[PDB]
Amino acid sequence: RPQEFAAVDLGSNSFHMVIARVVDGAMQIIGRLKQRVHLADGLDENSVLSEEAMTRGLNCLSLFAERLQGFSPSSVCIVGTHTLRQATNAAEFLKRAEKVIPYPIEIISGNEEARLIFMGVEHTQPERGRKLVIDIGGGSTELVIGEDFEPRLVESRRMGCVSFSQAYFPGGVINKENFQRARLAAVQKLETLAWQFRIQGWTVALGASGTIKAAQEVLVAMGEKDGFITPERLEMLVSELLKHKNFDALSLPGLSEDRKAVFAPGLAILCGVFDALAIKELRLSDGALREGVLYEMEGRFRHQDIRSRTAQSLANQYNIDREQARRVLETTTQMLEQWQEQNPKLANPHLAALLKWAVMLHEVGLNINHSGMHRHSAYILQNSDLPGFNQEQQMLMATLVRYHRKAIKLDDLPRFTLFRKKQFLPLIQLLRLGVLLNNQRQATTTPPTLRLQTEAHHWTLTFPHNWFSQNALVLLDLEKEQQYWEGVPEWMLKIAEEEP
Amino acid sequence: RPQEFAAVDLGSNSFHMVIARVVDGAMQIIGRLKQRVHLADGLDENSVLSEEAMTRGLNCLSLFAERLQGFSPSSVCIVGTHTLRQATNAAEFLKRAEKVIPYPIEIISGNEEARLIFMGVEHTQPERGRKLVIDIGGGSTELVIGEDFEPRLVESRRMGCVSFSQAYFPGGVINKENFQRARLAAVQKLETLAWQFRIQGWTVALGASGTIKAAQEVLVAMGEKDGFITPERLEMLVSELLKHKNFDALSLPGLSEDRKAVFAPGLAILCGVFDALAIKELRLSDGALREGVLYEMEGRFRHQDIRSRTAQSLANQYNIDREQARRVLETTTQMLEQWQEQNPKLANPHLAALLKWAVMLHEVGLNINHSGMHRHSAYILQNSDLPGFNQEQQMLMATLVRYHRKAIKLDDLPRFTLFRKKQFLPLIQLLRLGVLLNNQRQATTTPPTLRLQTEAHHWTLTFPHNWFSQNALVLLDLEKEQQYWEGVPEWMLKIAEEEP
Ligand SMILES: [K+]
Ligand SMILES: [K+]
Ligand SMILES: [K+]
Ligand SMILES: [K+]
Ligand SMILES: [K+]
Ligand SMILES: [K+]
Ligand SMILES: [K+]
Ligand SMILES: [K+]
Ligand SMILES: [Mg+2]
Repeated sequence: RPQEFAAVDLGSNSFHMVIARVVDGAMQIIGRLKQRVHLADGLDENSVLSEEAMTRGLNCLSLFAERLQGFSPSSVCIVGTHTLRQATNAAEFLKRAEKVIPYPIEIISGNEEARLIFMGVEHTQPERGRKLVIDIGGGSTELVIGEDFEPRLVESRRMGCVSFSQAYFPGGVINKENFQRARLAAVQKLETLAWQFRIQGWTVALGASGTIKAAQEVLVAMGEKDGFITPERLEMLVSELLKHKNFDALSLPGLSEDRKAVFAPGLAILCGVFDALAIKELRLSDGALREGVLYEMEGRFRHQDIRSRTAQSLANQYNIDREQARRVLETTTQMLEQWQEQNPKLANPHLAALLKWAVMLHEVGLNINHSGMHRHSAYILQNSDLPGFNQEQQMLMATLVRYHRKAIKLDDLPRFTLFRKKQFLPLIQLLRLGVLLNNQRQATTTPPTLRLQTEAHHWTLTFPHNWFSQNALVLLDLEKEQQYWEGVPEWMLKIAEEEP
Repeated sequence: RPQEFAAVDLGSNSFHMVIARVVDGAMQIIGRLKQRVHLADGLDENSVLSEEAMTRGLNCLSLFAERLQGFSPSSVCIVGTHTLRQATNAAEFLKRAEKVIPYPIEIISGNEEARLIFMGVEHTQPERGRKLVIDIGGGSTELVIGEDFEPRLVESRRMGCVSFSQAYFPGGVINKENFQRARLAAVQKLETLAWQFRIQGWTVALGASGTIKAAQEVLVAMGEKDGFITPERLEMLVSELLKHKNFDALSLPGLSEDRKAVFAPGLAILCGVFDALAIKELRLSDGALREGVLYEMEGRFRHQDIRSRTAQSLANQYNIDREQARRVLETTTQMLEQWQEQNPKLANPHLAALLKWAVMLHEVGLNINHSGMHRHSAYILQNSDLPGFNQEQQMLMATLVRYHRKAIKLDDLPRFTLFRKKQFLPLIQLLRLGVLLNNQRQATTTPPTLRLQTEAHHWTLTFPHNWFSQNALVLLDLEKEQQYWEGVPEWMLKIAEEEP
């Protein structure tokens, strides 16, 4: 039986339990239970947790305990974060919980919390290199810069969307002076770290938790479909926010009812983080504290390049013929480099990387069926949980694979928020030809030279002199592909041989 | 690297190559090449194969050879059938074939051909009992009775759709006298076996190859949706055929152009087989000679109940938690037996078995994602190649799994030729409840008693007295399921506890 374990996050807004089993190097989620306990809402001005909040929390823990019956304590990790760190009657809550759930609650430090969030990012997110990770919680904010599974700068500050609500927006009143007071308070807590962080720098800035997730959802709902948080987009958010007089009137697109009461103080802190660190683009990370517990503390997953780790896992799960993947990769890369030289304005290194991963993974669907494999592979790639690829990157890979066989219908293409069609359409063409030219698998006869010439979507592939006199089946398959391209307006595939 | 091999069938109508690898007890096709060589059309009245037909065959073999470059001879099995048995210059074709493909062609006897067709049926088809297997080819017809991977009676007769075309439909003329002569000629060839076969008997009659496939496709196109071939439906086929004067003029719904010129002689043989053996119902098998070569001669797959063999393969490929399947099976079965005793008219043992297999396989999609698992499992079950399940049975299993979580939309139900909605809808209700009551996996608390009362689609589940005092999470999930049933017209789920 595969190893199973549970990560339990007793946070400021929700109590959240995840149960997973480890199979072939993949973290397979097998259960998830969450309730919006709103524990942070129960902290009064003296940091005493109300009876009402403790009662909601204990009721949630009793449900978790029912689901964890029989689990070894070695397979359960329950962490309490800033709300339980901050509550002066935290011992009372733990006393009650001991009678309800038979696993100890580990109240972790802000340093430990920041490290766990970073580790969840490192185990799951696409971007490699130095990264800035921001998490604005209910009563604490964590900021980390690190790389290669190693935090370098680790900071936590006592500010969050709930604790700033009453302090700076008493009675839930929204005006520019309340907002600016909250925003300047956040900058002041970041004063002593701001330049240290800017000087370390980062390849990407990533955010986690409700406040940042809410900001991303409001922007997307307001038409900014890519979801990146930028200073200009924050300015628009603040302007729409300040058109409301109270939390009760808040009617922003994409703002959930759960987030209405904390969106203004959260947005103030987010603006202060941007002012302090001069962030230009912040992207929401879907991996955070719970993934740090699962991947690092419990699963002990390998510290290696995440996309490669995920690809190795998929090769085991899906019996990937590695020699087939490799010969397709070599052919596709040889043509890609010629296409790139001839079309430097279309060349995109991030898209080129995804084309190569799509080559590695294009046969994952072969265990379902040879018939329609391109669809079955795309189904797996689109719907799986793949560390190292966000949803757009997954959708792009799945799209390249989906289109690598049979009739090409460009009207069925997904809409991408970032990727431009002019830049990934030639990648479909390259994948189709690279797979085709290796479709005899280990029987493939690899041409010693292969020249690609492009004029818009008219492509000429030239093979050695007299090549096809020995490779009639390749030519039949290429002639079929020519008919497929003939079916795409403006496309044309020409096949040629070198002169003697 | 997994075991890999090629099965090559040099038949009367087409030359067909299949290449497959064996992974986790699954036959995974990875290559297929076929050409309609029409080798039997080159046999003259003296059974001499024309050089023109030989050249069509040599061209095809040269393409197969290109795809087989480097294959070990032990990994390639090429079989020749009646056309090469009957040809007086078969040795000439074999000598020429040495120039274009470096693997020997084994010309097999009619009895070995019959046994391989039977073994292909045994390894792939859902019907488990003693079976009659009929294969009407271009110049030979095979008839086998056997069970449990063991032929009991094996026979081949020199009659086929191509050989009977010239002999009884000279010039391609269609009239009742030509047809009757061919039909009686078929009966005459069967006189020496008919009594012996009748005495052995059969649970089911299965047919394979083009003639029988064409008959089924014409019946379906004419409105006989289940595609089963009966004496009454054959009489309709003859009456329609005899309204046409020649092969060129012949036009029937569902008859392809490739089959138009051999449909009348093939149908006459089929009618003669139905007469000689008193067949009342014949179903088309999609497994035959090539599957016998692949599954028996090359793969050497286990002689066991095919559905169980397939399920054990899927359990390995898809990491099925067997204890979870077991507890869901026990719960679903306890409720199924109560529903059956209360609805004996709706009870159906075939559908009941498909429910139990759906239980065993409902988590095959969990490796793709916990999120949407019911859709992912259905995707795998619907699109895989599953020995022991025909297309309709596969779609029924996939449909049960697809509907076992989340909103219930009966208007998206697939239409089945055989299975009636009123009979499988309660199977959806049973699987949903059986999975739900075990959704805490090994932490499940199994009620000592569980009573199901059905009044049409108004179901009452009664749990032990005060049961939910310690199973609050089960009650929450049942209350959600009650909301799901509220969304289906005339459905209602009631939850109760026994009196003290
Ligand atoms: K339980
Ligand atoms: K936080
Ligand atoms: K602080
Ligand atoms: K930035
Ligand atoms: K080759
Ligand atoms: K070769
Ligand atoms: K019968
Ligand atoms: K239990
Ligand atoms: Mg991902």
